[PDB]
Amino acid sequence: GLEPVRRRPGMYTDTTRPNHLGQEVIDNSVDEALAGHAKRVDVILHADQSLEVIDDGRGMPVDIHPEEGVPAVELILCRLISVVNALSKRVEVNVRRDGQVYNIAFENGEKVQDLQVVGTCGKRNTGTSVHFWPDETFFDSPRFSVSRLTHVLKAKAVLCPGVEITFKDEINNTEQRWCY
Ligand SMILES: CCNC(=O)Nc1nc2c(C(C)=O)cc(-c3cccnc3)cc2[nH]1
Repeated sequence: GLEPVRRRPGMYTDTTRPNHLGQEVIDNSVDEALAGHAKRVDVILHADQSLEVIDDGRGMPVDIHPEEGVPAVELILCRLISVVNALSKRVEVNVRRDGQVYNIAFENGEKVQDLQVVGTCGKRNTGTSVHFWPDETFFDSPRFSVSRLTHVLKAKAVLCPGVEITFKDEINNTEQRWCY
């Protein structure tokens, strides 16, 4: 369950700010890049202080695996990036795989929208988007530190030469691009 994360968030993340939540989502995108599948990772800091991370990798698995009765993506989000889900007022996950666009959404660590096919796309159009709204009640400050995000993303870009990383800050109206 995710209740224990909500009871003691500081046992699971840096509760100073939601930056570490951001890093966890970023790490998963970067992993797809390191695995050789993603060529671009975009991060967007929205005006409402929610963070959105998108990669053009293979897309999180949406199928139901033998043994499991629930879509892989749901397990990934709910089975203890599940910490991000636990500590967010809302999380929206969208996946492009197999020429279909899939959506699923959570609030307060609980699913509020079943995995649903909501569109179609090119066969080569693949990737994962995670957009989350941290619950301010778990953090000393709800504000993402922009400098900390930039240090992190510069660090990831150098770790993955050839992968493009972008950061769009819709609060301060800047965009940065790295590609080493
Ligand atoms: C915005 C965060 N990005 C992200 O989570 N990307 C991403 N995350 C994943 C994962 C998991 C487990 O998180 C698995 C596969 C994957 C692995 C094997 C075959 N097909 C897809 C692909 C992925 N791509």
